[PDB]
Amino acid sequence: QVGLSYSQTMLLKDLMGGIDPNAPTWIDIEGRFNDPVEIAIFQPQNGQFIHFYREPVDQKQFKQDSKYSHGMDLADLFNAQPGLTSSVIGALPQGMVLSCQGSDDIRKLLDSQNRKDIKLIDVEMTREASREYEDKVWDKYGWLCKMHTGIVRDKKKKEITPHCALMDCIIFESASKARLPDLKTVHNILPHDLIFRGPNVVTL
Amino acid sequence: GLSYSQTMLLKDLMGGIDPNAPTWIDIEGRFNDPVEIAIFQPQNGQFIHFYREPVDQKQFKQDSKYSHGMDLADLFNAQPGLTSSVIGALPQGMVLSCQGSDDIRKLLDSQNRKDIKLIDVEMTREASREYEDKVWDKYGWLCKMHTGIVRDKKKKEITPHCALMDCIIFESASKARLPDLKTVHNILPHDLIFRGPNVVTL
Ligand SMILES: [Mg+2]
Ligand SMILES: [Mg+2]
Ligand SMILES: [Zn+2]
Ligand SMILES: [Zn+2]
Repeated sequence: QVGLSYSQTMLLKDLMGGIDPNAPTWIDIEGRFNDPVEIAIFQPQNGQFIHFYREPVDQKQFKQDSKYSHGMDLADLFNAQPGLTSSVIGALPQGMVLSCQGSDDIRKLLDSQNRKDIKLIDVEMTREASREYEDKVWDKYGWLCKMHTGIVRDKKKKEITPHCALMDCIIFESASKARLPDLKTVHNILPHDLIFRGPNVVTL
Repeated sequence: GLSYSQTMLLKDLMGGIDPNAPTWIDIEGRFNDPVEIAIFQPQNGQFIHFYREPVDQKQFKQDSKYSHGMDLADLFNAQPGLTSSVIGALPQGMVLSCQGSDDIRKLLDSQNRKDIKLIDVEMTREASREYEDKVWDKYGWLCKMHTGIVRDKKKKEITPHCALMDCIIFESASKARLPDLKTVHNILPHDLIFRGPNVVTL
């Protein structure tokens, strides 16, 4: 598993400049803290965000998460750029404040990467209020992620909408402001050929 | 590979290299599977020295018996990906001197560093290694990896080849004397040359 090369790291550092260290910022993940498969970091004031995927180590756990949460396909993640999660988290500005829904797992994730400097705000919303704009967000911004193709069921075995880290970020922002974001454009600072493996290269 | 923080460290340390100064480069192992890299600046004694675990152990054990005499067990703790990172971090358009340019050229080109120029010094086989014994005597303490016995075509034993020593040997031959240096220094720290404590990489 070849991680980010030197040049890729320098590119990532440059691209991170497009993030406002002081602006409010959402973070959300799918998968457990020690084995995440999707990460999203969203700045609602200018539509700037970071979004990427990761191949899971525990395939047995991933199958369950898929069936009951994100509905992702392991086949789609095999081309994910290895080591991107550690690099991105390593590249985050010092002392940055991130907002989230359920900060237990994300805190463990940041700490595992020695980023105890990054602060987490648990915007504790009720499950009936947080998912109010679920349909509307998927409606307008669903084109940004097509990885959730599997069927997801709840306790009642009723088929429900899959969970996307990026959509969740926009969903939680909508609930916190009681309206969809007033944004002309949104933009992933990471390019496709950094999120996914590029052409083969000799790594030594 | 190298973590984000390690890469930022390597970038800072590389600042200790003068991009416009004379600089030797030498490797042990093939261009596609090297096991020792050395980059040496004769004017101030600053150098870069590190190791790599070989993919082809069969070819390695052959190189060991007839060239560098290194032990595969010593290389397991070598920081993975360090070779590509260092080469990626080298200043643009830098001029490197060496004795065996064809292999080093293929190495640099495989890393997309066509910008780096190589100077294959005019140097006779006998003249090139006149200072071999003197260099090892003075600087041998800098590398202890070459613990194995090495022989030529015949069963006659010979001194093993170190990438770092070779840089100092070739420099000595080029100026007809050992380097006039108060100090030499590896810009790379031990905890970056070898694996440090285990961290969660995702
Ligand atoms: Mg989520
Ligand atoms: Mg040599
Ligand atoms: Zn998604
Ligand atoms: Zn050596």
